[PDB]
Amino acid sequence: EAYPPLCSSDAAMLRTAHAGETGADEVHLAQYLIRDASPLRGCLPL
Amino acid sequence: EAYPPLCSSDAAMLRTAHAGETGADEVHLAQYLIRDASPLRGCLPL
Amino acid sequence: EAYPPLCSSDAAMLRTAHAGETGADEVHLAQYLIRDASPLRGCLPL
Repeated sequence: EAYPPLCSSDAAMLRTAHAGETGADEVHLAQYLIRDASPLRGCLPL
Repeated sequence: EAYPPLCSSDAAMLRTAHAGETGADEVHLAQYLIRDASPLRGCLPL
Repeated sequence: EAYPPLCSSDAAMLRTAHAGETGADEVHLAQYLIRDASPLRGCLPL
């Protein structure tokens, strides 16, 4: 058994363009990204 | 260990006229700033 | 008697689970879109 993990090249593609607290982002125009299937997701919040 | 606060590279991007916070994420492109990871975020009523 | 299907050429707006707000549009912009009349929608954990 295996699951697709989360692959990222920079924090920009996951933190979008805003000004405030922490958040989440997905693929906008070029940087494809999918939700992480690993159970270790809530640990160490951003 | 030390607690690094948030730096203000520019005096015009820290207006925070929209009740301090507007969005729910960070910058995307040109902004020289360091995220304040210290839990002591309360330093005088701004 | 049958039921209308649910498919679209642009699957990038449905494959990703936003887990929140979504586009409340009754018709697509240019791609084909048929409303699903199935009693159960969004089966299996996306």
